[PDB]
Amino acid sequence: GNPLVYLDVDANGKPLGRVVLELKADVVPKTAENFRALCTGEKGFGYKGSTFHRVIPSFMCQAGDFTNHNGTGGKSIYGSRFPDENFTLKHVGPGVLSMANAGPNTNGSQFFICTIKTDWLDGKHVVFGHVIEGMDVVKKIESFGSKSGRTSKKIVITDCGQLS
Ligand SMILES: CSc1ccccc1[C@H]1CCCN1C(=O)CNC(=O)NCc1ccc(N)cc1
Repeated sequence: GNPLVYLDVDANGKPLGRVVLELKADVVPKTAENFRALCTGEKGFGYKGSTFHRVIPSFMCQAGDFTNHNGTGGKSIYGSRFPDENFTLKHVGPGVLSMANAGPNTNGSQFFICTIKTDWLDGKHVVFGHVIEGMDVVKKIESFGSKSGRTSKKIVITDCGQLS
């Protein structure tokens, strides 16, 4: 079946809790596999110890830049970038997990979790999963954001991996 992966999140060193995600490998196997491997760190690099660098309330929480820590970096398990796999899943509501990008066919490692229906991103960002458990943790992260994206606390993925 589809992989389940987790992110354990801290804010200013204080544990917020765990987010569990289903990766829709049945629909986007290449994109799901990239995220899964970056969660386990099995290639020698990954999300562990990286941060949520842009958080905008009533929009999304963005993370995954483990190279530059500012939204300019990250890489995939395939190379620096890989193509948009398909746009079959939509941004249907809160909890949707989607690839951040810098235009068509520039997927790397950066991702976001939506806190509302962001239907205007349909066809532009590849949706590849959703939150199974821990929307309360997501809502906490959201609360530390601002209109500009700057966080008022340092939000760290302290651990991550695969559950099944
Ligand atoms: C103000 S944030 C924003 C605004 C309009 C549309 C999209 C967004 C944010 C959250 C939804 C995801 N997103 C972006 O992807 C904005 N782009 C980037 O942050 N690009 C930086 C970047 C991303 C991926 C890669 N591989 C390299 C650089």
